[PDB]
Amino acid sequence: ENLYFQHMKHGRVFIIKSYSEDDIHRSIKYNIWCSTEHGNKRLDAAYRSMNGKGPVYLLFSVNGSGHFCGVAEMKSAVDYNTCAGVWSQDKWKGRFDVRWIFVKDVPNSQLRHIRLENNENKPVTNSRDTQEVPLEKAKQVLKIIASYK
Repeated sequence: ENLYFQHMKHGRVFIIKSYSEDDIHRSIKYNIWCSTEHGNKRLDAAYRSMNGKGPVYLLFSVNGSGHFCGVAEMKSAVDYNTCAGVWSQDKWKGRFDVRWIFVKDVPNSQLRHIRLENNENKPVTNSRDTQEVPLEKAKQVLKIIASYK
């Protein structure tokens, strides 16, 4: 048995949807990310209120790819005044640190049965960028990602 993810009552988990394979590569290389203005605010608020008592996990997926491409932990608050033009969208304003945990493709078929009660019971695979995942469903997603081969 694998009971690791069942025993943890803190932590928050968000879906990250990227249009750009380049941005994913840059994020893995440099352990940084940036979302939209409203996405950055949502993640910043979550990281800050955690105050280090548990992780903020990011579940990454490229729009249209049909799979998740990995998992990272948020590792800093959002710095909103950084060098412009480092990403796909040249307007994107800001940067936060991440630490990539798992880099592997996980097909949407492995995950489409998990549904989000905070997003109209839609499959977790049909989420938009910075959709939060309820912790009890996030445990199920993380276990599937960690045991897929």
